[PDB]
Order: sequence, then structure tokens, then C-alpha cells
Amino acid sequence: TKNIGKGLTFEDILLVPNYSEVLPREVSLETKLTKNVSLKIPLISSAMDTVTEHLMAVGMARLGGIGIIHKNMDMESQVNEVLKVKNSGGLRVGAAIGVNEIERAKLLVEAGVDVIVLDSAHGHSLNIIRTLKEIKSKMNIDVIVGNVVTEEATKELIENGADGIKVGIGPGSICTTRIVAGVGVPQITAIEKCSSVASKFGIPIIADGGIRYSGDIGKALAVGASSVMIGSILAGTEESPGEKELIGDTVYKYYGRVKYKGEMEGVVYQLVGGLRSCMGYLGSASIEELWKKSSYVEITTS
Amino acid sequence: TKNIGKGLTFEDILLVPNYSEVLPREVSLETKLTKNVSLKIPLISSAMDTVTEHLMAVGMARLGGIGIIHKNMDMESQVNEVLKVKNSGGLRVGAAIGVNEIERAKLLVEAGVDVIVLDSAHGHSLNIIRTLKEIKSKMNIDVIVGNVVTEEATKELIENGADGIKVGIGPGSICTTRIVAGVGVPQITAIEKCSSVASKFGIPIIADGGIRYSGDIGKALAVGASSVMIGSILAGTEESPGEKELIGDTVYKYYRGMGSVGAMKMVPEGIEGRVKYKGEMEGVVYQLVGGLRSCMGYLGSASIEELWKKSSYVEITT
Amino acid sequence: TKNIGKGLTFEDILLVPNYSEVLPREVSLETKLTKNVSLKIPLISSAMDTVTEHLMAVGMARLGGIGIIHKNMDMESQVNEVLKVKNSGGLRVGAAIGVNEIERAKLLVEAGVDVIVLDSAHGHSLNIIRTLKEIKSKMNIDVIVGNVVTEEATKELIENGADGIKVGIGPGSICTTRIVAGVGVPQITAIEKCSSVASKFGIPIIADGGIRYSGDIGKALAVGASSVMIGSILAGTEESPGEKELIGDTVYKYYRGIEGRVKYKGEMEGVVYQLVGGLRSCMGYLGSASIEELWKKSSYVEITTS
Amino acid sequence: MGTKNIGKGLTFEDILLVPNYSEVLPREVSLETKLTKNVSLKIPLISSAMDTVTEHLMAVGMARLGGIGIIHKNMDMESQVNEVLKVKNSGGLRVGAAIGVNEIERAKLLVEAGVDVIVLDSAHGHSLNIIRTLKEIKSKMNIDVIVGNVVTEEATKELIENGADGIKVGIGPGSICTTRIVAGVGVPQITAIEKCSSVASKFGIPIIADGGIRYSGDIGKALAVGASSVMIGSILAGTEESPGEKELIGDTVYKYYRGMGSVGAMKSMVPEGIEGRVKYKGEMEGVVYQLVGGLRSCMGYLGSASIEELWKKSSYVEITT
Ligand SMILES: O=C(Cn1c(-c2nccs2)nc2ccccc21)Nc1ccc(Br)cc1
Ligand SMILES: O=C(Cn1c(-c2nccs2)nc2ccccc21)Nc1ccc(Br)cc1
Ligand SMILES: O=c1[nH]cnc2c1ncn2[C@@H]1O[C@H](COP(=O)(O)O)[C@@H](O)[C@H]1O
Ligand SMILES: O=c1[nH]cnc2c1ncn2[C@@H]1O[C@H](COP(=O)(O)O)[C@@H](O)[C@H]1O
Ligand SMILES: O=c1[nH]cnc2c1ncn2[C@@H]1O[C@H](COP(=O)(O)O)[C@@H](O)[C@H]1O
Ligand SMILES: O=c1[nH]cnc2c1ncn2[C@@H]1O[C@H](COP(=O)(O)O)[C@@H](O)[C@H]1O
Repeated sequence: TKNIGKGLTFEDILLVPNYSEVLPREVSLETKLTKNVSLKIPLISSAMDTVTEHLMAVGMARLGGIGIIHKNMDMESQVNEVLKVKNSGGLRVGAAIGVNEIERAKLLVEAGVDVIVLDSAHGHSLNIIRTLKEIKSKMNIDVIVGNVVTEEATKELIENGADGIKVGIGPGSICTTRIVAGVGVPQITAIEKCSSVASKFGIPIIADGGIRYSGDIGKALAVGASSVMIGSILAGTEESPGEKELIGDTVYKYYGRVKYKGEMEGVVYQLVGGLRSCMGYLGSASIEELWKKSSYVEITTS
Repeated sequence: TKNIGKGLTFEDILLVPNYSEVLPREVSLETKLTKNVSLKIPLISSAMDTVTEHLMAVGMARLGGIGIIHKNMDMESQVNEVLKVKNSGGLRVGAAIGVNEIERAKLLVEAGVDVIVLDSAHGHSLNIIRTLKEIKSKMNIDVIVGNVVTEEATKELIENGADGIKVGIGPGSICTTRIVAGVGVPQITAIEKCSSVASKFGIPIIADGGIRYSGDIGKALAVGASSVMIGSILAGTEESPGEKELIGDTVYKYYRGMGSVGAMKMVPEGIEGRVKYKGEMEGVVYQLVGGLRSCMGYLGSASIEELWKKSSYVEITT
Repeated sequence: TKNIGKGLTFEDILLVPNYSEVLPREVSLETKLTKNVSLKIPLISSAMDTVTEHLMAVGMARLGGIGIIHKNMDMESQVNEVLKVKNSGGLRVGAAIGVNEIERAKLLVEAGVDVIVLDSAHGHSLNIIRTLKEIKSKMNIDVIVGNVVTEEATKELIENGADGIKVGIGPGSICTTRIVAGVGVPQITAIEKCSSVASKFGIPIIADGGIRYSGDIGKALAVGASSVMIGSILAGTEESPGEKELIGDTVYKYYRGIEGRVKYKGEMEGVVYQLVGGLRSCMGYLGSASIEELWKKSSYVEITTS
Repeated sequence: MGTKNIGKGLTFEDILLVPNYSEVLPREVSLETKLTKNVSLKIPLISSAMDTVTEHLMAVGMARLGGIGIIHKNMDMESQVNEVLKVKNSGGLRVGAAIGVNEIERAKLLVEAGVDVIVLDSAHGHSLNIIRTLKEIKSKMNIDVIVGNVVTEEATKELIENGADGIKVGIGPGSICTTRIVAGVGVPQITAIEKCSSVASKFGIPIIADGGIRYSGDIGKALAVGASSVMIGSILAGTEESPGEKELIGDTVYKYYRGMGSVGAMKSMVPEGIEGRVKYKGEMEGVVYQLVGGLRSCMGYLGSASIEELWKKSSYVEITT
């Protein structure tokens, strides 16, 4: 049968409470971004022109996470954005590249970047793998490759030198892939499939897209991810790369338009709190402890 | 797999009628709150600062149920509220306590409380059990423990001296636990799993949160619960705490979760808002009780014990 | 657990087309209302304060169906309503009674009523069964008994003398039993359950409530029912009880303890024509020349929420 | 729990295509497909046989882009012939024509006009009248015959045996369709294509997925699951090449769109179609390129260089609403 089964998304499930000995404040949110880079919190700001530039990356790094500077600009600009983050405190920083963009990656590495995010709409392709091999042979850096949803995809990327795999075809807030192409796999299932491969190799999984609430972070992690990438939640915050605008009562941020969210610190604080509480309910002091102990129930939309 | 099954809530379910010889009026609503405390009607008012204080507890007790005084006040104030209910006839009351609140527990027991509700967002925890053991070893008192959703939780609480188990993580109009933490089990499935353990030991199940209509009470009880704890339905009534406010045409009263920003003044796990004034709570409780009697008429059950014996339900689509 | 399965409503299913030799215009719609009262179309108007009196029962009867006069009136008044129909061309007519209403039934049978409809919210009662038995012992008439949703309930009523079984607890457009009592069985599942008993004894099933479109009639009949009782579909019509009024260039009349207002639906014939037409089309798709063929040939697919 | 329940029916919105390893860019994808046993197309798109989507201008544009148009039968015989001939005058272009039950005179004239496919169109294709018409045509005329509409294995098997060169699937879908409401009849489209393809692929008879296409993604879903081509009406209604009149209401330009079994369409049985205005979609060529791009993107995700590759490699997941 062509039907491989029932795909489950964030809103379809709820995590089941376990016996607990840990207070939410006692929980350790420390995780691995790649096999050689680690973070204090499992949050990553998306590589979109509407979410992560130098300001956003500085904020994320100071709060224990990491920003990925988007590639939608010239090489010199992206290297500059990376330098600005490194200048103010010597923080953790990442940057995205497309296919065949070897020189871009090279200059980003020399700028001091900690991770290169090899992004594409369909990560399980020839050209993505060729770029991966080419990067690994020409420069010394940890590479995150995406996006994928299947077992074979995850296996082939790890074998070709991937230091982390990014999961997500479909869930993005500004979606078109599900409608234009009719292609995708729901996030919970997508993480589950990819985790069964990656954890045998000890390779971290980044859950990318579809996060609406702090609860979704807990589900994505509990299901097998090591970190979570967020876009829309951070889009519209003061630190996002836009300018403020006024329409009636409400303040907006143009580039494209989304509602102003205020300081990012308040937004990140709530996400962290929600995750701490989640891991409290499930009696897990660490994310690795969460993987071993977590379970969920299917829920009707209602 | 991590998928343990499909969870069902109140709205996903409909009770199947049985052969009936009992009119709604003939129905006995007698039930057990704890191992040693009994109720005339299986209704409890939630331990919340917008639902239950002394007026609510008197109203509940006179109608055959029980009010449980919230813990969002000082010990001296909570004792006084218990003493004010005991001031008018032989009325039964409960009182809520948090983790490691042994002094509050001692004072309420000595204030002549009938039950103590050891209340937690996550009832299956080390802190709860140790607080349970303390009170059970040192005080003569029935203790309801919550909140839980698993069979492992209920068994462990019962073995450590729980006289009643309160079930509910996720349901409740003001609850946002499942949004902010992604945690919960739908209420019917929750009761079902917990009831399978609790009935073996003869320990009553309190179904807490998620009741929107009188038909939900019947569903909770039919599936294995002994009583139902309600908050939102009694929130707007005259007997609930907080003053009344008229905005426009209709009068409003404030309803607030305990894990809400206002109530805490920990990540917020409850919403806050105004709800319409609902008149006297006895008019409200009458409707709920009537619906339960009607429900048990359909299933042909003269008692809740009988209800448990001949209950069945169907799943429904959206 | 206590989960007896998944309950399907009209909106949950679609009928699968079969090989067809019959055009919609050629199919027969003749059915049995009771054990020994038959209709030319499988439509019945609800016994409600707001849908069926003498005018409605006449219109229904002249179209091949039948009207059940509601009980919410004097025995004298209800007998008179039956009288106005019978003398309007020997038309078939039914009348509703409640529990213990033996005398009302007696006078209605004398008035020459064709069917008595023993109405209860819960037909599987001691009081319903003894009312049925007391009617049969004292008078000679076909009795439809309802409402029920289970196979055990259907059997007991048939054993006690029920000539028709009315099915429907929960699905009625104006019903709140699902909300007040939390009780019910979705209409398709309910008809399926009761048919597995009643078809063996040759006792017709009346599908009652939930019919919102003509396509629902087909589903109800296809799944085992002999006829459908329809309420809100016929509520705003000219022939229904109530007066016309204008509220902002729109004509209205009431539908039901107050229970909201409905728009004027015009002449009842046009409404019935569409319903009958839709059912003919359905039976074309399923290649069924008769309702008996429909039962033998029917299959349906479950449909997702979207 | 049955007993007349045969399973859960899946529609376009119920499933998602699972990506595979890809070596193919969207630009390098072959969209060439089989229309009937003997006729083939360069893009797998057909314009519906409706009096509000396809006449000569629509058919010309469709063929000019690698697809085909089916001239609707809601006109007299000589009018339909003239439409077929008007397509023939603007280059050696392929064109189809719709036909109703027992309309043999119509079929002979349409074949004379140089029609490439006869579409024996019916609401219920699995009937005794349709099979009789199929047998009469295939014995009396040299022409490829697409027969619809059907949803079952038995239906498609019987039509193939009686000389159907193509099977058209779809009872239930269609933006303007109310068969589900009026009759309570239908099968969700994914399930319908699956059931019919399982038979038709054994005989190499192309399946036409008819109705229910709202987005370019649906085309991929229909093809991936077993269809050879996709018939569309809704998304072509209101284009510059559609036979309707252009009309300004407020700030937006509108054109009319109606089902063939609607009240207005039957004027010039009970209605099984709704009618309404649709926003002017502009040039048709532009609308098709978006569909083709999304289709290419889809096959790029599944790493399929041709539709034959797509059938062999495609798989999907069920999703909740
Ligand atoms: O305690 C809380 C939140 N919370 C609540 C509730 N939240 C849900 C239901 S009642 N009521 C409160 C009153 C005062 C301050 C916080 C409060 N969350 C939490 C506790 C342990 C664990 Br493990 C995980 C999470
Ligand atoms: O023929 C019709 C209605 N109808 C339709 C369609 N309705 C649905 C899909 S195409 N297109 C028409 C064009 C002209 C006049 C009526 C038309 N229904 C029907 C026919 C046989 C059988 Br068995 C069952 C039902
Ligand atoms: O336009 C798009 N097309 C496809 N994927 C996108 C697009 N925009 C954002 N995404 C993905 O969605 C993620 C952000 O998801 P969000 O947090 O739901 O907004 C990004 O990291 C991208 O991987
Ligand atoms: O703020 C909170 N967050 C989550 N649950 C709460 C909160 N406050 C009260 N509850 C629970 O929700 C129940 C009330 O539910 P309701 O009657 O359906 O509105 C109470 O009995 C509490 O157990
Ligand atoms: O007040 C009510 N409660 C429950 N059922 C009702 C009530 N009123 C009418 N009904 C039933 O519902 C049917 C009408 O449903 P409708 O066709 O969906 O409008 C009638 O035939 C009655 O048997
Ligand atoms: O009036 C009708 N009732 C039901 N289906 C129709 C009617 N008219 C056209 N159709 C079908 O609907 C298809 C168009 O589907 P659409 O592109 O989704 O709007 C056509 O190819 C016809 O097969």
C-alpha cells in the first residue's frame, strides 16, 4: 500500500505525565546542537530575513540559544552580520547557505561561525549531498543539513558527514509546500522517523517549523529532537530584522507584515518556562532522560 | 512505540440508553467522597478563589454536596472560613493544601474539617507523596489527593494512604496546561484508567475539571467516577466570592484560574476573564442534578453503583 | 472498556454507487409504514406542535406520505384534526400519544386513525411496554413505538406487539438530549442496530430526526429504515401550524419552552418534490428499483471531518 | 464496525505525499502522459466539458500548452462540430468532445469533424445505457472513447471490457457538485482513483481524475496515486479563454461558473449543481504555468522524472484536519 500510515502533528498529541522527582527549576535544558556544538537551551531562531539577523543572534546567544543568520543577502553582508555577533562578547553564532555556495560557507567559517546550516526545501537530493561532501573536504566546521522527513534521508546525510539533521517539510507558518506541491510529513511523525536513525549514531535532530506554543517544544523534544527551531514566534519581536509601523491601535513590523511582539526576552522566557514545566510533568531532569521516559496520547481536534 | 492509545474527552462520547424501570425522580444520587465520607449528591465546588469560600461551601453542603475552601489565603483566614461553615448546623467542608503544608493541614483538621485535599498540578510527585505520608501518619483525617491521570499514579497514592483520588490534568475551561506544556490526558480516558485501579481498593474517584454541561456529569460518573468537581459553572453565581459588575446590559462576575497571572500575584498555566452572572447557585445545581437524574433514567440506573455496572458509550465524530 | 464502537451520523458517510439498469424516474418509492399500513412515498411529518396539524397531514397524504398529528392539545381537538383529514378524501392519518394515554388512543382509533404513534424520549421503559400492551388488549390498531437506538430495545417492543419501530434519540435538529443528559446514538448506527432485529420480523423502521437534506433520506433508507420522519425541513411551510409575520422584509414562523424562529419556506409541495427527487436520484446511483433492493444493494464509505 | 461500511474514504486534503531521494530538478521533469490507448499529451491537464469552462478558445489554449480541451454538449450538434472545427483551423491541435447517453448521431458528426477523443459523459457511468452506447460506438466508428464517471473496481472493469479507451473517475468531487448533499452519493477522490487504477493499470487504460482540484498540489496527489491525467473546471472558470461574459461588480471583475446539472444550465431531474460568479482569473496561460510548476515541484520532491516513475515510487501519509 502507498498509505504508510497516519501522520501526527503537534496539535494531534498530548504528553502523558510520569512519576516526578524534579522541580521545573531543577530541570537541565542543556542540549547538543551538533555533535561538537552544544547549547544551554534547545532554542534556535530561524534563518529567515524576517527573524534572524545580528540583533536576534546576540539575543539568542545571551539567553543560551543560537541564531542562524539568513542567506538572503550578499556574502559580505552575511559575514558582517556574523562578525557583529562575534564582536559583542564572542558568542555562539550560525549561518545558512544554499546549494553550491562553497565560498559563502568558507568566508563564514573564517569569520568565526560555529555552525553552517545547509538549507534546502528538499534535503534528500544529489546536489545537497555534493555540497555537503565539498564543504567537509574544503573547510573544518560542523554542518547541519535539511530539510528531511524520512529514514533513508537521515541515514544518507549522516554517512556523508552531517553533524546535525534538520527535520521539516510542511509545517512552516508561511506554508506553500503543502498546498503548491502537496508534499509533506507531519512533524511528530517526521521527528519519530528521523530519530530512529540519528540516535543510533548520536547525531542531534533539529525540529524545524510548526511550533505555535511552548507546549510544541516539549512534544518535539520528547519525540526525539535535540533542539527546536522557531520563526514566527520570534518574528515581530524588537530584535527581529524589521521596522515598526502603525495601523490603528496596533503596531506592526514591515520588511510582509506581522504584529509587534515586544522584547524577545519575554517571549523566550515563556517558552523556557513552558518546557521546564513540561519536563516537570514527565519527571525528566534532562532531555536525554525525556527521550527514555516520554509517552503521548492521540487527541481529537474537538 | 511512544503512542499509548487514543484519548477520549467528554465531547467525543455519548452514553447508550438501557432498559429502564426508574423515573428520574426515583434515582438515588448517594455517593462516596472519600473512604469514610458520604455525599447526598455527587457534586463538589472547585478549590479556587473565584469559586469556593464560606458561602459556596454552605450552599453546597445544604444541597447534599461539599465545598472545598481554596488555599490562596493565609492559614488563619482559611481556618475562619471553615469555622464559619461549621457555625451554621452540621455542614460538611473540605479544605485544600499545597505541598509540605503540614501546619495548614494541622490547623484545618483542628478547625474540624471533614476532608483535606492535597492539591497539585502534577499529583504523581515525590513532594506530594511525602506530604501524604506525613498527614496520614500524624493526623486522623480523610485525604483526597490529586491531580492524576495514570493508573501508576493512583496505585502509588492509594498505597501511601489516599482516601480519594482526584483525576484531571488538562481539562477545565481556564486550563492551559496542554497549550503551555503540551501535557494532558483527555478526561474520559483519564477516569477510565484511574478507575480500573481505584475500584479494586474501594477508593472513590473525583473527576475534576472539564464539565460544561449537566450531561458531562453523567458521563464522568458512568465511566467510573464517584463525584465531580466543578468550577466554571458555579463561578458566576451569587454565592461565589468576588463582587458583581454591570457592563452594558448584563452583569458580569470574575472567573480566574489558580495558575493564572492574577492568582499568582512559575509559568502561567491558566487564563483569566469575566463570566456572566448566573443567579443563585441552587437554581444552577437544580438543573445539573435534573440532567443527571434524566441521564440515569435513560441508562435505567437507580444508583451510581448501578450506573457503573450497566454503562456503555459510543464514540462520535466532531 | 465501555466503548461499544464508533457511532456514525449522516454527515459521516456517503453511499457508494452500484451498477444500474434503472433511471431515477422509474424507481418505486412504495414502502410499509407499519406491519400492515403502507405508503407510496417514505416520508412522514413529525408529531410536533410546530409542524403537523390537519393541513400538513392532508398535504403529506396527497403526496403519498403521511402526517402524524401532535398530542399537544385536547383529546377532542386532536380527534377533530384526524376528522378533518379523513373526510378530505379518505386520507391516511396518524396521531401521537404519550405514556398511559390509553383513552386518547381509544378515541383516536374511533375517529378512524390509521396509526397510533406511542411517543417517548426513551421507548425502552416499563411504562411504554405496558402502555403498548394495554392498547393492544383494548383496541385494534397498528402502533408505532419509539424512540429507541438499541437492538435489545427493538426486540422487546416487537415481542410486546409493536407494529412499527421509531428510531432516534439525539439527532433531532431541535433536540438537546445530547447536552442535558449526555445520552444518544448517532442516527446511521442507530438504524443499523435496530434493523438487524426488525428486518427479521418484517417490522418497518422509522428513521426520526436529523434529516437536513434529501441525501440523508437515502442514507437512512439504505441503511435499513423503511421511512423517515422529518421535522425542521417542513417547519416554515405554508401548511404547517403558526402565523406568518414580517421581520425586515423576510417572512417568518416559529419552530420548536421557547426554541427559536425559522424562515418561511413556501409551499410544502415544492419542498417534498425536491426531497422525493433527490431520493430517486440516489436510488438511481445505487441501481435500486425499490427500497427492498436498496437494502440488499447498499454500501457506504466513511468520510473524514474535512 | 460494518456492516455496509467498506472502509474509510480519503480525499485530497486527507493525505500528503512523502518525499523520496531526488536527482531530478523540477525543470528536468517529463510530464508526457497517455490520454487514451492511442492518444497522448505533453501535460496531464484536461479542461472540463462544461458550458462555462470549455469551448473553442479554451480547447485551443489547452492544446497549445500540451493538454486538451473537451467541448461541452450543452449546445446543438452543428454548434459542437463548429467548435471542433475552429480548433482544427488554428493548427493541427488535439481536441475532445463530450457526449450523452444514446447520442449516436452526435458521435458520428463529431468524428467527422476530426475529434481526437469522444467523452461518453454521465453522472453515473456504470449504467446499462452507457455500456450500450459504448458498444455501439466501438462497432460503428473508428474513435477512442473516454467513459465516465465511475468510482468502483467493478465499474471500471466492465467499461474496459466493453472497449473503453479511457476511464474517467469522479462522483462526489467538484467545487460546484452537490451530489453528496442531494443524493448522499459519492466516493472521496483519492480512494476513488486508487480503486479504479488497481484495475485499469492491469489493462494499461489511462485513468482521468475528474473534479476536486483546488490547488496544484492536488494534481500531484491524483497522478501519484494512479491517474494519468487530471480534468479541471473550477480553476479554469473565469479565465480570459472561458466562454462566459466579462462583468464588473464593485472593484472586482467577475465571470459566471455553473455545474451542468444546475438550474440555469438545465434551462438552456432535481439539480445536482450550484451556480455563482467567480473572480476574473486573467490569462489562462498564466494559470496553467502555476499548476505545471507545482506539479514539477511535486515530482521533484518524489524524485520522479516521469509519471511512470511517479506511480512506481510514490507513497503518502494520512493527516488530520
Ligand atoms: O504549579 C503549577 C502552576 N500552578 C497552578 C496549576 N497549574 C495547573 C493546574 S493548577 N496553580 C498554581 C498556583 C500558584 C502558583 C502556580 C500554580 N504548575 C506545575 C507544577 C508542578 C509541575 Br511538576 C508542573 C507544573
Ligand atoms: O443527470 C444528472 C444531473 N445532471 C448532471 C450531473 N449531475 C451530477 C454529475 S453530472 N449533469 C447534467 C447535465 C444536464 C442535465 C442533468 C445533469 N444526475 C443523475 C443522472 C443519472 C443518475 Br443514475 C443519477 C443522477
Ligand atoms: O517560505 C517558506 N517555504 C518553505 N519553508 C519555509 C518557508 N518559510 C519558512 N520555512 C520553514 O519554516 C521554518 C520556520 O517555521 P515557523 O516557526 O512555523 O515560522 C523555517 O526555519 C523554514 O525551515
Ligand atoms: O490555572 C489553572 N491551570 C490549569 N488548571 C486549573 C487552574 N486553576 C484551576 N484548575 C483546575 O480546573 C478545574 C476547574 O475546571 P472547570 O470547572 O471546567 O472550569 C479546577 O478544579 C482545577 O483543578
Ligand atoms: O424537544 C425535543 N427533544 C428531543 N427530541 C425532539 C424534541 N422535539 C422534537 N423531537 C424529535 O425530533 C424530530 C424532529 O427532528 P428534525 O427533523 O431534525 O427537526 C421529531 O420527529 C421528534 O421526534
Ligand atoms: O452540475 C454538476 N453536478 C455535479 N458534478 C458536476 C456538475 N457539472 C460538472 N460536474 C463535474 O465537475 C467537474 C469539475 O470539477 P471542479 O474543477 O472541481 O469544479 C467536471 O469535470 C464534471 O465532471
